Amino acid sequence: NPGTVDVLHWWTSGGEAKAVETLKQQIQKDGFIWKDNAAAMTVLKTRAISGNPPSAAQIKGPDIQEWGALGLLTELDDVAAANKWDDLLPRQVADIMKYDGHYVAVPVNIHRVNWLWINPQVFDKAGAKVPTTLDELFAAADKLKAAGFIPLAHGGQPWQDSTVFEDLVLSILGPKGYHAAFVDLDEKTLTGPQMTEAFATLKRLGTYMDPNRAGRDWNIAAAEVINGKAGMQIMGDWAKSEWSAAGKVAGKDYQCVAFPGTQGSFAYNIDSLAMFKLKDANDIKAQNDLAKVALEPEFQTVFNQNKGSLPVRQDMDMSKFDACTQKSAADFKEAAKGDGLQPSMAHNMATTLAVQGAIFDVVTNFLNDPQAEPATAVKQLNAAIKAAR
Repeated sequence: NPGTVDVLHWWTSGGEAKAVETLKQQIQKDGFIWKDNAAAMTVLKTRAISGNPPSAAQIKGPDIQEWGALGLLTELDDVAAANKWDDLLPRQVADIMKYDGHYVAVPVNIHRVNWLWINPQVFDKAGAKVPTTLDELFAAADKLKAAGFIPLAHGGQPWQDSTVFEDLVLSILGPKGYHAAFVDLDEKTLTGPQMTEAFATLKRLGTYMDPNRAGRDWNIAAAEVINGKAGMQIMGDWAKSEWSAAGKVAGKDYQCVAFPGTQGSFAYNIDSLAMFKLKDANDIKAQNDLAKVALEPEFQTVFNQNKGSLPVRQDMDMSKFDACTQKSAADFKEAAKGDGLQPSMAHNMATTLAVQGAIFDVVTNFLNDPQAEPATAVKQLNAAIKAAR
């Protein structure tokens, strides 16, 4: 009986279908059966713990280490050697894929989180300049306001709040303090005056957001920019897909600039499929075939074209990709070369879930409260983090 590929993942859009289909096609030509699925992580766990895991699952960042440590993941040495993954993947990406020095997951895309989306026609009408610094970001918001535009499109969800916060941390503290703060959980960075400046800046910036925004999805904030009611939105590169879907084109209709002050840094969000230890010979053959094909050109191309992220392979033709994706790629290369390449904490690359929730709680509770003291906020940040660990 032939080997089966059971993948648990959340890629449910039509756009994502075209990529998932090439993956399916090939597995099938290679002699294997394909199965598919779309809280669920609890049920995944009990299945694994009782010896019925799926072949693979969308599991990312530090979470991967937990599943490794429990001994639930398989080691992909053979396929990683056959297909030369250490040569293919940037070192910092490869390391996140490994538990105790062995590949246990396959990376699938690299998002950029630290972008600012601008509507050039709206800026033009307001007489605002596209910002390169936080000072200039505020001058830009003043102009949008004076001209009757929502300066900043923002949604009211804690993950969005912290995507703004972390941008501001990356801007003010730089990539190394960002790293000490959010990867290392370094007390004296978290309570330092520089983090105090990030919170006060967050509060100011809050005053250029729409005050009735509680509970609003990111794309609704994206629509505000796309429809000419706001000038900007602070959001990852997943936002490109609303611009495309509404028929808009880079440069002509919108502009992706690095978040002001963070030029040189790349805050990354890398999605990945974790490969489970299995019991069946033929299912293991299919599992290897999946891990290989997922890292091959065809899938890495299609998947990331129809998603707005970068491919994880170093050897790919970036000409085959869109304008912001080519900028993103040069920016990744620049960052990787030095200190700039940093894991997003809003997007689950920097810390454990519980620690991330602590930061969210602090950040959101602060943004919501216009009396909040930034000196008090840095103390809670640190205290709350220590208590989630």
